[PDB]
Amino acid sequence: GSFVEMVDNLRGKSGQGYYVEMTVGSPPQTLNILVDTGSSNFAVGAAPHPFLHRYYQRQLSSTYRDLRKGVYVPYTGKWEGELGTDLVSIPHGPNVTVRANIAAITESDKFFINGSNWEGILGLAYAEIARPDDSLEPFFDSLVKQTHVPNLFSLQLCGAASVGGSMIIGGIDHSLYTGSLWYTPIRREWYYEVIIVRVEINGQDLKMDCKEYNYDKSIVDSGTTNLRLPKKVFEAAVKSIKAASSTEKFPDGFWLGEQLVCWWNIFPVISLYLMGEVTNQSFRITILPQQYLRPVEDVATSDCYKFAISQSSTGTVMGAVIMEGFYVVFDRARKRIGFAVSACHVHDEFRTAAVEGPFVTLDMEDCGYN
Ligand SMILES: C[C@@]1(c2cc(NC(=O)c3cnc(OCF)cn3)ccc2F)C[C@@H](C(F)(F)F)SC(N)=N1
Repeated sequence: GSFVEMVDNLRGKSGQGYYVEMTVGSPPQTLNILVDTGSSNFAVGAAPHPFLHRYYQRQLSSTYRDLRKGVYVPYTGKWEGELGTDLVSIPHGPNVTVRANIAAITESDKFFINGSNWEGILGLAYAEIARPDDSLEPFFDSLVKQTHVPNLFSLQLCGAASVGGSMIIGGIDHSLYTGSLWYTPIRREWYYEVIIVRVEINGQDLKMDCKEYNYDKSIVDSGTTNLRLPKKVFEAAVKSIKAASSTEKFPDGFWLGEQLVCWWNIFPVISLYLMGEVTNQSFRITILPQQYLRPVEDVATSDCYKFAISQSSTGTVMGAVIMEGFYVVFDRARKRIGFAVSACHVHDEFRTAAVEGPFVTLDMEDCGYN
């Protein structure tokens, strides 16, 4: 209900993600760690990459144990490291110390951000996508196995430049949201996979076969900035967003994220309906242009914004563009994810982000890709 010591334990800069302070080893080494519900490894800088403020020094730790195994993790950047275990704690988190797997990062490319204040990543998703395989127990799994911390965590990510928010570990803080929580099932415990059953732009249904909304999956990912949509869905959404915002024209490159525009009510709300807890029942989460038109503050050659909805080949990714609207409860114990209106979300006098239900939606199981 109330975890005041964990409130406001997240920091970041716009476009660089949200991080939490952790300690690794004995005596404790303080590191800032990106909170990532889209991956499953605890991986920290362990060598003096010039972009890093701090890094894990295994030689200074008496509780370090070598697993004598390496791991190589390419993405569409990359990183490589050495697997071990050590004692891990979260200063503005529950009062516990856990022995966790750590990938000591020894080489990387396009992974760390030049100018950011974090030097590792906390993968909070499930073992099935852990590298090199599902035998490497993710951090949160170790946390639950070794303590009486309940098997859930919740995230309030606050946008718009410093950002902040809260990671409530083992519970929910009711001051972080307004109205009620609405829950969608976690379809499979790998990513935080969910099913989208309907899409509306300013209340107008896109009218697509709902399978296309989830081709080939839909996930909830704090480690991605954009709302990413499958190519066909993105196509249809931009078309509809263009129509709704017709009073001004804009170049095609802007909608494709290939150029910024410099200059809210011009733009429509976007609603995703998610599978509910009950047969034939759904609910709707709604975001504003405040969430999906993101300011780009680092423009030396210019008040510019990037269109932060983009096309994807890996499915829908509900990134920061979605999560900044909402308090999001990752209720692992019950295989579900709760959304509520965030008490910190950016909005105006006319429109607010919303979570509403129940709605009647048939054939919701058919929306999943197999
Ligand atoms: C592990 C990986 C990854 C994420 C990031 N994330 C950011 O830099 C970032 C920036 N801003 C954000 O919000 C706005 F503030 C959020 N997150 C960086 C490196 C990285 F490796 C992999 C990423 C993937 F796309 F390569 F798969 S996605 C993914 N889920 N995890």
